[PDB]
Amino acid sequence: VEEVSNKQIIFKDYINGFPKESDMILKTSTIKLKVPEGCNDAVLVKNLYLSCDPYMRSRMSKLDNYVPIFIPGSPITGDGVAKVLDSSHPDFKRGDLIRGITGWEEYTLIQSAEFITKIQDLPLSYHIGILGMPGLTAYAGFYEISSPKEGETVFVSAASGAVGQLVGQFAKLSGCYVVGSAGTKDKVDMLKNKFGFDDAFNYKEEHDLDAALKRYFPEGIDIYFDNVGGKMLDAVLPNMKTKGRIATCGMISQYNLDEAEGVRNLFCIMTKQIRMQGYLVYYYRHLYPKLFDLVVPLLRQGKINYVEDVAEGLESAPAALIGLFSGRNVGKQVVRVATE
Ligand SMILES: NC(=O)c1ccc[n+]([C@@H]2O[C@H](COP(=O)([O-])OP(=O)(O)OC[C@H]3O[C@@H](n4cnc5c(N)ncnc54)[C@H](OP(=O)(O)O)[C@@H]3O)[C@@H](O)[C@H]2O)c1
Repeated sequence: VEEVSNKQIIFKDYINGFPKESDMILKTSTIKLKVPEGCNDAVLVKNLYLSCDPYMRSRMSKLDNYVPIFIPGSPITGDGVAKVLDSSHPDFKRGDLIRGITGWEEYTLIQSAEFITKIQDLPLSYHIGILGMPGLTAYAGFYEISSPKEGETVFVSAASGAVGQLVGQFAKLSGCYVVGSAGTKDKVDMLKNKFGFDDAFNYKEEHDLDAALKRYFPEGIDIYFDNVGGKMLDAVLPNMKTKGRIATCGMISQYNLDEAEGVRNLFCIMTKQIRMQGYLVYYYRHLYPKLFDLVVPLLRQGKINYVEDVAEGLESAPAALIGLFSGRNVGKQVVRVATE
Protein backbone atom coordinates (compact mmCIF):
# COMPACT_ATOMS: atom_id res chain seq x y z
CA VAL A 1 0.00 0.00 0.00
CA GLU A 2 1.73 3.13 -1.26
CA GLU A 3 1.42 6.18 1.00
CA VAL A 4 1.89 9.32 -1.10
CA SER A 5 1.79 13.10 -0.90
CA ASN A 6 -1.64 14.67 -1.46
CA LYS A 7 -1.74 18.34 -2.40
CA GLN A 8 -5.01 20.07 -1.42
CA ILE A 9 -6.63 23.46 -1.95
CA ILE A 10 -8.00 24.39 1.48
CA PHE A 11 -10.77 26.94 1.99
CA LYS A 12 -9.37 29.51 4.42
CA ASP A 13 -12.48 31.21 5.84
CA TYR A 14 -15.65 33.02 4.84
CA ILE A 15 -15.34 36.13 2.68
CA ASN A 16 -17.15 39.25 1.54
CA GLY A 17 -16.98 40.86 -1.88
CA PHE A 18 -14.74 39.34 -4.53
CA PRO A 19 -12.76 36.17 -3.72
CA LYS A 20 -8.97 36.37 -3.57
CA GLU A 21 -6.26 33.82 -4.13
CA SER A 22 -5.35 34.10 -0.43
CA ASP A 23 -8.83 32.78 0.43
CA MET A 24 -7.54 29.39 -0.74
CA ILE A 25 -4.38 27.79 0.61
CA LEU A 26 -2.17 25.11 -0.91
CA LYS A 27 -1.57 22.35 1.65
CA THR A 28 0.49 19.20 1.15
CA SER A 29 -1.00 16.33 3.13
CA THR A 30 -0.60 12.55 3.13
CA ILE A 31 -2.88 9.70 2.08
CA LYS A 32 -2.58 5.91 1.84
CA LEU A 33 -3.85 4.61 -1.48
CA LYS A 34 -6.37 2.11 -0.06
CA VAL A 35 -9.89 2.45 1.31
CA PRO A 36 -9.65 2.25 5.12
CA GLU A 37 -10.68 -1.04 6.71
CA GLY A 38 -14.09 -0.65 8.32
CA CYS A 39 -14.88 2.18 5.91
CA ASN A 40 -17.67 0.80 3.76
CA ASP A 41 -19.47 1.98 0.59
CA ALA A 42 -16.54 4.32 -0.08
CA VAL A 43 -14.47 4.99 -3.19
CA LEU A 44 -10.85 6.16 -3.27
CA VAL A 45 -10.18 8.19 -6.43
CA LYS A 46 -7.32 9.94 -8.19
CA ASN A 47 -8.70 13.27 -9.35
CA LEU A 48 -8.11 14.00 -13.03
CA TYR A 49 -10.16 17.12 -13.88
CA LEU A 50 -11.85 19.68 -11.63
CA SER A 51 -14.67 22.00 -12.69
CA CYS A 52 -14.71 25.70 -11.79
CA ASP A 53 -18.27 26.95 -11.47
CA PRO A 54 -19.80 30.33 -10.57
CA TYR A 55 -22.01 28.85 -7.82
CA MET A 56 -18.83 28.11 -5.86
CA ARG A 57 -18.66 31.78 -4.86
CA SER A 58 -21.83 31.40 -2.84
CA ARG A 59 -20.23 28.56 -0.87
CA MET A 60 -17.64 31.07 0.41
CA SER A 61 -20.07 33.22 2.45
CA LYS A 62 -22.19 32.12 5.41
CA LEU A 63 -25.89 32.94 5.10
CA ASP A 64 -30.43 30.54 4.32
CA ASN A 65 -27.96 29.37 1.71
CA TYR A 66 -29.09 27.49 -1.38
CA VAL A 67 -25.95 25.32 -1.50
CA PRO A 68 -24.06 24.15 1.61
CA ILE A 69 -21.06 26.32 2.40
CA PHE A 70 -17.43 25.37 2.21
CA ILE A 71 -15.95 24.33 5.57
CA PRO A 72 -12.89 26.36 6.67
CA GLY A 73 -9.79 24.22 7.03
CA SER A 74 -11.21 21.62 4.61
CA PRO A 75 -10.54 21.22 0.88
CA ILE A 76 -12.70 22.97 -1.67
CA THR A 77 -15.09 20.45 -3.21
CA GLY A 78 -16.87 20.43 -6.56
CA ASP A 79 -17.59 18.48 -9.71
CA GLY A 80 -14.72 16.53 -11.20
CA VAL A 81 -13.62 13.53 -13.23
CA ALA A 82 -11.59 10.92 -11.37
CA LYS A 83 -10.25 7.39 -11.59
CA VAL A 84 -11.18 4.80 -8.97
CA LEU A 85 -8.11 3.36 -7.20
CA ASP A 86 -9.92 1.25 -4.59
CA SER A 87 -13.51 0.67 -3.59
CA SER A 88 -15.60 -0.77 -0.79
CA HIS A 89 -18.74 0.00 -2.78
CA PRO A 90 -20.39 -2.71 -4.93
CA ASP A 91 -21.03 -0.38 -7.89
CA PHE A 92 -17.47 0.93 -8.32
CA LYS A 93 -14.22 -0.90 -8.89
CA ARG A 94 -10.57 -0.06 -9.39
CA GLY A 95 -10.07 1.46 -12.82
CA ASP A 96 -13.55 2.95 -13.26
CA LEU A 97 -13.71 6.55 -14.44
CA ILE A 98 -16.30 8.57 -12.54
CA ARG A 99 -17.77 12.04 -12.49
CA GLY A 100 -19.27 13.82 -9.52
CA ILE A 101 -18.44 15.72 -6.36
CA THR A 102 -14.82 15.22 -5.29
CA GLY A 103 -12.11 17.16 -3.48
CA TRP A 104 -9.80 19.88 -4.77
CA GLU A 105 -6.83 17.58 -4.21
CA GLU A 106 -4.84 14.81 -5.86
CA TYR A 107 -6.73 11.97 -4.13
CA THR A 108 -10.14 11.92 -2.45
CA LEU A 109 -11.74 9.26 -0.26
CA ILE A 110 -15.35 9.70 -1.35
CA GLN A 111 -17.51 8.40 1.46
CA SER A 112 -21.06 8.77 0.17
CA ALA A 113 -21.06 7.59 -3.45
CA GLU A 114 -24.47 9.17 -4.03
CA PHE A 115 -22.83 12.17 -5.64
CA ILE A 116 -20.77 10.17 -8.18
CA THR A 117 -21.58 8.24 -11.36
CA LYS A 118 -19.54 5.95 -13.57
CA ILE A 119 -18.57 7.55 -16.89
CA GLN A 120 -19.93 5.77 -19.96
CA ASP A 121 -14.91 8.01 -26.71
CA LEU A 122 -15.15 11.79 -26.12
CA PRO A 123 -12.65 13.82 -24.04
CA LEU A 124 -12.86 12.89 -20.36
CA SER A 125 -13.30 16.55 -19.40
CA TYR A 126 -16.58 16.75 -21.33
CA HIS A 127 -18.21 14.90 -18.43
CA ILE A 128 -18.03 18.02 -16.25
CA GLY A 129 -19.11 20.27 -19.15
CA ILE A 130 -21.42 19.56 -22.11
CA LEU A 131 -22.03 16.01 -20.82
CA GLY A 132 -22.17 17.15 -17.19
CA MET A 133 -23.85 19.74 -15.02
CA PRO A 134 -23.48 22.78 -17.37
CA GLY A 135 -24.90 20.80 -20.29
CA LEU A 136 -27.83 19.61 -18.17
CA THR A 137 -28.36 23.22 -17.03
CA ALA A 138 -28.53 24.41 -20.64
CA TYR A 139 -30.85 21.55 -21.60
CA ALA A 140 -33.29 22.04 -18.71
CA GLY A 141 -33.36 25.84 -18.93
CA PHE A 142 -33.88 26.01 -22.68
CA TYR A 143 -35.88 22.91 -23.64
CA GLU A 144 -37.82 22.23 -20.42
CA ILE A 145 -38.34 25.75 -19.04
CA SER A 146 -38.42 27.99 -22.12
CA SER A 147 -40.79 26.05 -24.44
CA PRO A 148 -38.99 27.11 -27.64
CA LYS A 149 -40.92 27.17 -30.90
CA GLU A 150 -39.63 27.38 -34.46
CA GLY A 151 -38.94 30.95 -35.54
CA GLU A 152 -38.83 32.44 -32.06
CA THR A 153 -36.17 35.00 -31.11
CA VAL A 154 -33.71 34.09 -28.34
CA PHE A 155 -31.24 36.21 -26.36
CA VAL A 156 -28.51 34.58 -24.24
CA SER A 157 -26.23 36.38 -21.79
CA ALA A 158 -22.78 35.07 -20.85
CA ALA A 159 -23.27 33.40 -24.19
CA SER A 160 -19.75 32.00 -24.69
CA GLY A 161 -19.69 30.31 -21.28
CA ALA A 162 -20.18 26.71 -20.21
CA VAL A 163 -23.97 27.02 -20.23
CA GLY A 164 -24.56 29.79 -22.75
CA GLN A 165 -22.59 28.28 -25.61
CA LEU A 166 -24.88 25.24 -25.53
CA VAL A 167 -28.10 27.26 -25.22
CA GLY A 168 -27.20 29.08 -28.43
CA GLN A 169 -26.64 25.84 -30.31
CA PHE A 170 -29.86 24.28 -28.94
CA ALA A 171 -31.71 27.40 -30.09
CA LYS A 172 -30.30 26.93 -33.61
CA LEU A 173 -31.36 23.26 -33.54
CA SER A 174 -34.87 24.45 -32.70
CA GLY A 175 -34.96 26.82 -35.67
CA CYS A 176 -34.68 30.02 -33.58
CA TYR A 177 -32.99 33.33 -34.26
CA VAL A 178 -30.42 33.65 -31.49
CA VAL A 179 -28.19 36.50 -30.26
CA GLY A 180 -25.62 36.38 -27.48
CA SER A 181 -23.71 38.86 -25.38
CA ALA A 182 -20.18 38.31 -24.09
CA GLY A 183 -17.38 40.39 -22.68
CA THR A 184 -14.53 40.36 -25.25
CA LYS A 185 -14.08 40.66 -29.00
CA ASP A 186 -12.71 37.10 -29.08
CA LYS A 187 -15.78 35.73 -27.30
CA VAL A 188 -18.10 37.65 -29.63
CA ASP A 189 -16.30 36.32 -32.73
CA MET A 190 -16.47 32.80 -31.30
CA LEU A 191 -20.24 33.10 -30.79
CA LYS A 192 -20.77 33.75 -34.51
CA ASN A 193 -17.96 31.53 -35.82
CA LYS A 194 -18.24 28.36 -33.72
CA PHE A 195 -21.51 28.40 -31.75
CA GLY A 196 -23.71 29.35 -34.72
CA PHE A 197 -25.30 32.39 -33.06
CA ASP A 198 -27.01 34.62 -35.62
CA ASP A 199 -25.44 37.71 -34.03
CA ALA A 200 -23.56 38.81 -30.94
CA PHE A 201 -22.29 41.93 -29.24
CA ASN A 202 -19.76 42.92 -26.59
CA TYR A 203 -21.89 44.31 -23.76
CA LYS A 204 -18.83 46.05 -22.27
CA GLU A 205 -18.69 48.44 -25.25
CA GLU A 206 -22.45 49.13 -25.51
CA HIS A 207 -23.29 52.39 -23.75
CA ASP A 208 -27.05 51.80 -24.15
CA LEU A 209 -28.13 48.19 -23.64
CA ASP A 210 -31.71 48.95 -24.66
CA ALA A 211 -30.54 50.37 -28.00
CA ALA A 212 -28.30 47.34 -28.57
CA LEU A 213 -31.16 44.92 -27.97
CA LYS A 214 -33.44 46.88 -30.30
CA ARG A 215 -30.77 46.63 -33.03
CA TYR A 216 -30.93 42.83 -32.93
CA PHE A 217 -34.56 42.37 -31.79
CA PRO A 218 -36.68 45.00 -33.59
CA GLU A 219 -39.88 43.12 -32.65
CA GLY A 220 -38.73 41.88 -29.25
CA ILE A 221 -37.34 38.78 -27.56
CA ASP A 222 -39.34 35.55 -27.22
CA ILE A 223 -36.87 33.81 -24.86
CA TYR A 224 -34.23 35.39 -22.64
CA PHE A 225 -31.80 32.86 -21.15
CA ASP A 226 -30.56 34.85 -18.15
CA ASN A 227 -27.06 34.02 -16.93
CA VAL A 228 -26.09 37.41 -15.50
CA GLY A 229 -29.03 39.25 -13.91
CA GLY A 230 -28.56 42.90 -12.97
CA LYS A 231 -28.49 45.67 -15.57
CA MET A 232 -28.64 43.24 -18.49
CA LEU A 233 -31.80 41.64 -17.11
CA ASP A 234 -33.26 45.10 -16.57
CA ALA A 235 -32.51 46.13 -20.17
CA VAL A 236 -34.07 42.90 -21.51
CA LEU A 237 -37.41 43.23 -19.70
CA PRO A 238 -38.89 46.10 -21.81
CA ASN A 239 -37.67 44.25 -24.95
CA MET A 240 -39.56 41.00 -24.31
CA LYS A 241 -42.36 40.04 -26.66
CA THR A 242 -45.82 39.41 -25.30
CA LYS A 243 -45.86 35.98 -23.63
CA GLY A 244 -42.08 35.91 -23.68
CA ARG A 245 -40.21 33.67 -21.27
CA ILE A 246 -37.17 34.40 -19.13
CA ALA A 247 -35.22 31.32 -18.02
CA THR A 248 -33.60 32.45 -14.77
CA CYS A 249 -30.49 30.27 -14.80
CA GLY A 250 -28.07 32.48 -12.87
CA MET A 251 -27.21 36.06 -12.01
CA ILE A 252 -23.42 36.11 -11.92
CA SER A 253 -23.26 39.91 -11.99
CA GLN A 254 -24.65 39.81 -8.41
CA TYR A 255 -22.58 37.08 -6.77
CA ASN A 256 -19.82 39.33 -5.42
CA LEU A 257 -21.95 42.28 -4.27
CA ASP A 258 -22.79 42.88 -0.63
CA GLU A 259 -26.05 44.53 -1.74
CA ALA A 260 -27.80 43.12 -4.82
CA GLU A 261 -28.60 45.67 -7.51
CA GLY A 262 -32.18 46.90 -7.88
CA VAL A 263 -34.08 45.72 -10.97
CA ARG A 264 -36.55 48.44 -11.91
CA ASN A 265 -38.44 47.16 -14.98
CA LEU A 266 -40.39 44.28 -13.44
CA PHE A 267 -43.68 45.97 -14.37
CA CYS A 268 -42.93 44.57 -17.83
CA ILE A 269 -43.71 41.14 -16.34
CA MET A 270 -47.33 42.28 -16.37
CA THR A 271 -47.44 44.47 -19.48
CA LYS A 272 -45.65 41.88 -21.66
CA GLN A 273 -47.23 38.89 -19.84
CA ILE A 274 -43.80 37.32 -19.25
CA ARG A 275 -43.20 33.97 -17.58
CA MET A 276 -39.95 34.33 -15.59
CA GLN A 277 -38.96 30.98 -14.11
CA GLY A 278 -35.93 29.91 -12.11
CA TYR A 279 -34.66 26.38 -11.65
CA LEU A 280 -31.88 24.41 -10.01
CA VAL A 281 -30.24 21.81 -12.27
CA TYR A 282 -30.10 19.23 -9.46
CA TYR A 283 -33.88 18.91 -9.74
CA TYR A 284 -33.45 17.87 -13.41
CA ARG A 285 -30.97 14.98 -13.01
CA HIS A 286 -33.57 12.63 -14.52
CA LEU A 287 -33.05 14.44 -17.84
CA TYR A 288 -29.41 13.30 -18.16
CA PRO A 289 -30.38 10.51 -20.62
CA LYS A 290 -32.24 13.04 -22.76
CA LEU A 291 -29.19 15.32 -22.77
CA PHE A 292 -26.86 12.49 -23.78
CA ASP A 293 -29.21 11.18 -26.48
CA LEU A 294 -29.38 14.62 -28.07
CA VAL A 295 -25.80 15.89 -27.88
CA VAL A 296 -23.65 12.74 -28.12
CA PRO A 297 -24.55 12.05 -31.79
CA LEU A 298 -24.11 15.74 -32.64
CA LEU A 299 -20.70 15.87 -30.96
CA ARG A 300 -19.62 12.76 -32.87
CA GLN A 301 -20.56 14.39 -36.18
CA GLY A 302 -18.98 17.70 -35.18
CA LYS A 303 -22.39 19.41 -35.53
CA ILE A 304 -22.18 20.82 -32.00
CA ASN A 305 -19.03 22.42 -30.62
CA TYR A 306 -17.83 22.64 -27.02
CA VAL A 307 -15.02 25.00 -26.04
CA GLU A 308 -13.20 24.45 -22.75
CA ASP A 309 -10.60 26.47 -20.86
CA VAL A 310 -8.09 24.03 -19.35
CA ALA A 311 -5.92 25.34 -16.51
CA GLU A 312 -2.91 23.08 -15.89
CA GLY A 313 -2.22 21.79 -12.38
CA LEU A 314 -4.09 21.75 -9.07
CA GLU A 315 -2.16 24.86 -8.00
CA SER A 316 -3.81 26.84 -10.82
CA ALA A 317 -7.33 26.08 -9.58
CA PRO A 318 -7.81 29.09 -7.21
CA ALA A 319 -6.94 31.59 -9.95
CA ALA A 320 -9.12 29.68 -12.43
CA LEU A 321 -12.11 30.01 -10.11
CA ILE A 322 -11.48 33.68 -9.39
CA GLY A 323 -11.10 34.32 -13.13
CA LEU A 324 -14.74 33.37 -13.75
CA PHE A 325 -15.87 36.62 -12.18
CA SER A 326 -13.70 38.72 -14.48
CA GLY A 327 -14.47 36.69 -17.61
CA ARG A 328 -10.94 35.29 -17.75
CA ASN A 329 -12.29 31.91 -18.92
CA VAL A 330 -12.98 31.30 -22.59
CA GLY A 331 -15.60 28.56 -22.49
CA LYS A 332 -16.04 25.99 -19.74
CA GLN A 333 -13.34 26.42 -17.08
CA VAL A 334 -11.67 23.18 -15.96
CA VAL A 335 -8.46 22.32 -14.10
CA ARG A 336 -6.28 19.40 -15.19
CA VAL A 337 -4.93 17.87 -11.99
CA ALA A 338 -3.40 14.75 -13.54
CA THR A 339 -3.29 12.81 -16.81
CA GLU A 340 -5.09 9.49 -17.21
N1 LIG B 1 -29.59 27.13 -12.14
C1 LIG B 1 -28.61 26.23 -12.06
O1 LIG B 1 -28.78 25.12 -11.57
C2 LIG B 1 -27.26 26.62 -12.63
C3 LIG B 1 -26.34 25.63 -12.93
C4 LIG B 1 -25.11 25.97 -13.47
C5 LIG B 1 -24.74 27.35 -13.73
N2 LIG B 1 -25.78 28.31 -13.37
C6 LIG B 1 -25.52 29.72 -13.61
O2 LIG B 1 -25.34 29.90 -15.01
C7 LIG B 1 -24.50 31.04 -15.26
C8 LIG B 1 -23.41 30.68 -16.25
O3 LIG B 1 -22.60 29.66 -15.67
P1 LIG B 1 -21.35 29.04 -16.46
O4 LIG B 1 -20.87 27.80 -15.73
O5 LIG B 1 -21.68 28.84 -17.91
O6 LIG B 1 -20.21 30.15 -16.33
P2 LIG B 1 -19.33 30.70 -17.56
O7 LIG B 1 -20.22 31.49 -18.50
O8 LIG B 1 -18.57 29.58 -18.21
O9 LIG B 1 -18.28 31.70 -16.87
C9 LIG B 1 -18.73 32.84 -16.13
C10 LIG B 1 -18.89 34.02 -17.09
O10 LIG B 1 -19.70 35.04 -16.51
C11 LIG B 1 -19.43 36.24 -17.21
N3 LIG B 1 -19.44 37.31 -16.21
C12 LIG B 1 -18.66 37.40 -15.11
N4 LIG B 1 -18.95 38.53 -14.41
C13 LIG B 1 -19.93 39.16 -15.09
C14 LIG B 1 -20.70 40.40 -14.93
N5 LIG B 1 -20.48 41.21 -13.87
N6 LIG B 1 -21.63 40.68 -15.87
C15 LIG B 1 -21.87 39.90 -16.93
N7 LIG B 1 -21.20 38.76 -17.15
C16 LIG B 1 -20.25 38.36 -16.27
C17 LIG B 1 -18.06 36.10 -17.85
O11 LIG B 1 -18.25 36.09 -19.26
P3 LIG B 1 -18.09 37.44 -20.13
O12 LIG B 1 -16.67 37.50 -20.63
O13 LIG B 1 -19.09 37.34 -21.25
O14 LIG B 1 -18.41 38.61 -19.21
C18 LIG B 1 -17.58 34.74 -17.40
O15 LIG B 1 -16.84 34.07 -18.42
C19 LIG B 1 -23.94 31.43 -13.90
O16 LIG B 1 -24.75 32.53 -13.44
C20 LIG B 1 -24.20 30.22 -13.02
O17 LIG B 1 -24.34 30.63 -11.67
C21 LIG B 1 -26.96 27.95 -12.86
